[PDB]
Order: sequence, then structure tokens, then C-alpha cells
Amino acid sequence: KHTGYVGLKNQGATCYMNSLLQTLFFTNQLRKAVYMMPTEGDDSSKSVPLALQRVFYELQHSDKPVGTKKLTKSFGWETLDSFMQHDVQELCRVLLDNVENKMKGTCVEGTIPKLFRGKMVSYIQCKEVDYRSDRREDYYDIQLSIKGKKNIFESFVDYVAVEQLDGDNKYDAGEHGLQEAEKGVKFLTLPPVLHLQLMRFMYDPQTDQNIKINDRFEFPEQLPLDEFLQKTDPKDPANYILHAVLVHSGDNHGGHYVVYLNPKGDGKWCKFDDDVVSRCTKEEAIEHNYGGCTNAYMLVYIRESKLSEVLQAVTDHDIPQQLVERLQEEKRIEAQK
Amino acid sequence: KKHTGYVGLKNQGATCYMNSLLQTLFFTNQLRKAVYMMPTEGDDSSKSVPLALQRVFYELQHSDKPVGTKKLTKSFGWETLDSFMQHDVQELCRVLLDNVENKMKGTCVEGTIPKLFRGKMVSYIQCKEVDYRSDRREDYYDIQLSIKGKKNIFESFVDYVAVEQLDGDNKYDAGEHGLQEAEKGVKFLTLPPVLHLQLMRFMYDPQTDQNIKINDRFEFPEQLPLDEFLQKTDPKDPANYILHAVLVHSGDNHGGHYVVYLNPKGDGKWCKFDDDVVSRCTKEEAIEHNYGGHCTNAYMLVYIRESKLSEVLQAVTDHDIPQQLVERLQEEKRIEAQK
Ligand SMILES: C[C@H](CC(=O)N1CCC(O)(Cn2cnc3cc(NC(=O)CCN4CCN(C)CC4)ccc3c2=O)CC1)c1ccccc1
Ligand SMILES: C[C@H](CC(=O)N1CCC(O)(Cn2cnc3cc(NC(=O)CCN4CCN(C)CC4)ccc3c2=O)CC1)c1ccccc1
Repeated sequence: KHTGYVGLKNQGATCYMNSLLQTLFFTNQLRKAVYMMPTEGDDSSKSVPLALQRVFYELQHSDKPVGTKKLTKSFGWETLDSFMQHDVQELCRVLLDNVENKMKGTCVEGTIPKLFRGKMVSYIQCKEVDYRSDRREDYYDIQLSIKGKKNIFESFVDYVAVEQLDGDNKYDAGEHGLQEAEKGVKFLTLPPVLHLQLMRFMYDPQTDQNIKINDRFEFPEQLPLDEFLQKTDPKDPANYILHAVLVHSGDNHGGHYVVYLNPKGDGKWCKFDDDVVSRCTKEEAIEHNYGGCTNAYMLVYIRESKLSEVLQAVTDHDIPQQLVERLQEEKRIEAQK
Repeated sequence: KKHTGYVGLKNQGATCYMNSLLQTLFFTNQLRKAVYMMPTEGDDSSKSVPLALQRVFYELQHSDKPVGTKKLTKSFGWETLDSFMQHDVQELCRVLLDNVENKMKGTCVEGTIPKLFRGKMVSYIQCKEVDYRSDRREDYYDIQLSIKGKKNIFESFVDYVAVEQLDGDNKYDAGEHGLQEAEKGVKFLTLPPVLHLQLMRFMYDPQTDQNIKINDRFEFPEQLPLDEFLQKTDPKDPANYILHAVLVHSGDNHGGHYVVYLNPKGDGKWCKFDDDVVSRCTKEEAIEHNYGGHCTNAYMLVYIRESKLSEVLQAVTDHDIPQQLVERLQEEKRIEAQK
């Protein structure tokens, strides 16, 4: 806590979890809303919302590394096997789903969509007849292809690349029969907080197993994404500011998991390595995780026009006395056990 | 809401200081955001002071034309000039704040108003020749500073905490000890993040048997260190305050001119709120030119604790208004627009 920030204990093999928790904790608007959830009546053990309020409260006050056994118990991932079976965004979704449901009907309903939800359109366009099918879709995160890609830009170019449906893969166009077509997707909106996973763990059919790609993949501290919007908005361009870099060293779940953050969004970075939080250079947080077996697998961008809102001050004023009293009693009981 | 980013309040009658206070409260962003959170879905559209204040704040934050207040004054019953001539500005503030504090009880944002505005003081009487003392802890949400014969805020605070001697024909009744020489005073224990200071310019004049406005020069600073006046300081959070708003009046009665000066972001970029007209102005016009000495002078100052500034003035946006609340207000503007 010589950085103002405290770490998370190393308790069992939980791989990416501690990295994701810091990331969410420093999404201040989220953190603040999580403190507003009415959990007074929740079972102290089965409730994921309460368990997240606890960890957040501990991260905001403890000068010692913060435990997470009650959190992993709440959603039932208590074994290394659980983490080996899910991608990081799947854990993220477990966490945000629980919290978003708990806020329905309250002061703070919709917080999760407001922060993380974006809109895109998937389409199929017939080339030789007049048939088009568009499908609007919501997304809370984006999976980016990196194999053969040098940087985030090429990755977005590829994401919106037009796929050709012909030969043996013609499109069933209904009344029109088998038809040559073009398929793709377009971004309609980007959310204030942009979760990008990098698809480094890829299936190798030879071994019938997944294999981490350690290839070099570059991402910027500043990400302009206007050129990937269907329509852009002057007075609110889609310029993004790197907030977190989730990093893995090695080739398997036995590897080393850390996250880098500039929590205030000011380019002053720290490395969160379970219980050890320490200042680092910008280069170590960014370019040194480009790869080429230490590298990033998930990046969090905040939209520049949103930075001051997503990262608003969250203080002890923001914790209902009721919550604080329950968390404090619970700690006293642990200290007694 | 074109030149400045901020919109005005209509001049709808003689509401005197009310528009000035509404702007002051509206730019207490932490309060605004909590006001939006209040559960007023079931409130009477016209008798609820809380709903009425969500309405004005919502209009102040979205409307491009100056904002009306008739539903608001009707909701707490101050519909004539007489209602304003009977109350000091802080009494109006307490009516608005108490209503919203009670409406927040039992909710996510219970305690917002004390958190923001409430400080702690201790008043005492101390016998000099016998071992007897009476202490009285009190909450306070605002402070009335004496200005008559005072040059600036600092001398007013010195006077506020001065020791009064009870002697001669004014000995304290010490009960079992009989009449006793004593001194009584007040000490600050804590100062709130948002400090409301009234200046006592409207003083009773013995002769005319009447209140008369005092236009004496009285200086107040952009940066206000108050640590001296605390019983116990805290090195990790000094009691340094930043000037946020200056409520001003010219003339000698309630038919005068009421204006408020703000730097809403706390960055020293000031605007003048003259009912419907909001305009950029110099720091000098907002501060030293309201010192007094025809012209407007200050009767109320709002300071914000420097350590608390980024919290009190946190961003509040349209996504801090519940969708249920927006549709109720929008459905209302549409009925108004239909006349
Ligand atoms: C060894 C550790 C394991 C680990 O700790 N993690 C956490 C990080 C981890 O989750 C990151 N990651 C990686 N590769 C992915 C591949 C996809 N693919 C798709 O989604 C398919 C897309 N298709 C949609 C359907 N369409 C019909 C066709 C297109 C998705 C997500 C990921 C993903 O989240 C991997 C596992 C390791 C590996 C590697 C790096 C860092 C640590
Ligand atoms: C003509 C207009 C009128 C007006 O529009 N206002 C609003 C602003 C207004 O309210 C500001 N204001 C607030 N509060 C006051 C409180 C006191 N004293 C106390 O209440 C403490 C009594 N204690 C003394 C010590 N004792 C041990 C215990 C009892 C005196 C004067 C003022 C005062 O002037 C005045 C009225 C006008 C006048 C003047 C200026 C600006 C406009």
C-alpha cells in the first residue's frame, strides 16, 4: 500500500481472476454502483453481489492483501479446473450478470449496460439478387483475432472484413435458392468501457488441444476507432485511452498472471502481482507486453470523453452505513476465528 | 445554455434570493446526483418538494431556455413576497434540504445531506472560581458570520470563537454554586465538505426599529484556511476551503437585485447568474467587487473543502437520472407544452 493501492492474496490456483478483479475495482463508476446494491437481506455465503461488495470494500480500505475465498465460493469456482474451463470474459460475465440483475428495480439499474454494452449489426447481402438480412446485436466484450495480425488496427480491419459466401458455401436465400453472398459485421456504437480479449489461445487440431500463441501483437495507448463506426459523431469521436493490460507469461494455466493499470487514467502505471503492487514504467505496462512468452491477452480501453465519469472519485461516503456495518462485523468474526 | 453551457432561471415574481440558492444547490453536483436517486415515483406531482426539485435540477441540466419555478414554490407554499420577507436565505435552504433528506431515509443515498453540509461544534460555559462546566454538542449546516466592525472573514471567525466574560451584573447562574464569574464560547470540532456562510448584513437598528442592510466593506478570500479555528487539526486533511459561490444583493430591501456568482467546476472560471441571463465574468467581478464599501455585495458564501472538491463537483450526466424519472418529467413537459 506504498502506492495507495493494495493487492489480492494468492489463494489457490485462480489464474486470471485477481487480474480481472483489480480491473473491475478500478472501474470506479461500477464500484460505486456495486456499493448501492441492496444486499442487506442476502445470504452472506451464497450471494455473489455481496461477495463483490466485500472484496471491493476490502480493496478500498485494507492495508493488507485482500482475500477472495468467499467470492470464489459464491459462484462455485473453487477448483483450478473451473478456471481451466472458462475464458476470462466468461468469468467477467458471471460477475457482471449477477451484479446487473441485483440492481434491477433500484436507483442504479442499467449501470452495467451503460458502462460495457455496445451495438453492432451482422449482415448477409446477396450479390446477384435483392435480398439482405441485418441483425442488430449487443456486445459487452469483443474477441479480437491476433494470429497473422500485427496490431489492434489490423485486428479491427479483420473483424469487419467482408466474408464471401460462394462455391460450396453459398447462402440459402430462401425463395431465391442457393445464392452467392457477402457476410460481415459493423459497429454501431462503442461503450464507455471497452473490454477487448485477444485470441491467443487457439485450437491446434493436431494435438486436439489449445495452444497459446506468443506472437508479437502491438496495441496503442491511444486507440482511434471512428473509422470502424457505421456513422461517426463529431463532438464525441471514438477515441480510447488504455486503462488495463492483463498479462500472462508462459504457455499454460501454470503460468504467471499479472495486470497493469493506470487507475486514474493519467498514464501513471502500476503492476498488480497478487499481493505486490508496485509502480512501473509505461513501457513495461505496454510495449513489453507486445510478445514475440510474456504478453497481453485482454485490454481495457475507456472512451476519452467518458474518462472523468467512469473514473469519478469513489470514497467512503459512497458506502451505506448498513453495508459498512455488516462488512465490519464480518471481519471481526473472521479475526475471532 | 448557449454561450456558457449553463442555463438560467426565469424571473417569475419576487422570489428574491431563491434563484441564487437554486443555482448554488444545483452545482453541488454530489447533492444533485443524490436528488436524482430519490424514490419519488409515487409522489404527488404538485405537493412534493423532492419531486419539485428533481424537476428544476432536470430542467437546469437539459433545458436551453430559462427554467420556471412555480411548481417548486407552490410545493413548499412560498407563493407570495411575504413568505420571502419572513425568512433568511438559510431558512429556505433548510426547507429544501430537510425535505430531500427525509425523502432519502431508508434508501441507497440516506445521509447525503449531513455528509455534505453538517459540521460539529461545542458550546460551553466555564466557571472561573469553581469547578463547574457545561458543554453542549450541536450540529450545524450553516454559519452566520458577524460583519459589523469586521474587515474580512478571518476577523469574523476570530469573533465567532471569542471568549465572552460573564461577570459583574452578568454572572452565570451556577445552580448550587450561586452566581459565578464565567466565560462562555464556541469551538468548532469539524467543518463540512460544503460550507455555507451567511453574512449578517441585515441588522436590527435600534432607532428606526427595523432591520437595515449594512453595506460595510467586508473582504473574503478565494482560498480560506480554517485550521486555526478547529479544536484539533488533522495533518492528513487540512481545513482549507475553496470559494464556490457568492450570493449578492444591491438595494436596501427585498425589492432589490439578487444575483449569484459561481465557478461551477471549482477551477476559478466564474459565471454570473442573473435569473435568465448567465454570462462569463472575471474573478474580480465575482470576488473583490462584491466586497461592498449602489453596487451589489455578498450576503452568502459557499466554500468547498479542497480535499473534497473533486468529490462534491464530480461529473453528473444524463445517465445519472433514472429512466422512470426522465419519462415522468418528459410526460410533464409535454402536458405543459400542450398548455
Ligand atoms: C494458457 C492460458 C489460459 C488462460 O488463462 N486463458 C485466459 C485468457 C483467455 O481467455 C484469452 N483468450 C484467448 N483466446 C481466445 C479465443 C477465443 N475464440 C473465440 O471466441 C472464437 C471466435 N469465433 C466465434 C464463433 N465464430 C463462429 C467464429 C469466431 C475466444 C476467447 C479467447 C480468450 O478469451 C484464454 C485462456 C492463457 C492462454 C492464452 C493467453 C493467456 C493465458
Ligand atoms: C434586504 C435583503 C433581505 C434578504 O434578502 N435577506 C436574505 C439574506 C439574509 O438572510 C442574510 N442574512 C442571513 N442571516 C442573518 C442572521 C442574522 N442573525 C442571526 O440570525 C443570528 C442571531 N444570533 C446572534 C447571536 N446570539 C447570541 C444568538 C442569536 C443577522 C443577519 C442575517 C442576514 O443578513 C438577509 C435577508 C437583504 C438584506 C441584507 C443583505 C442582503 C439582502
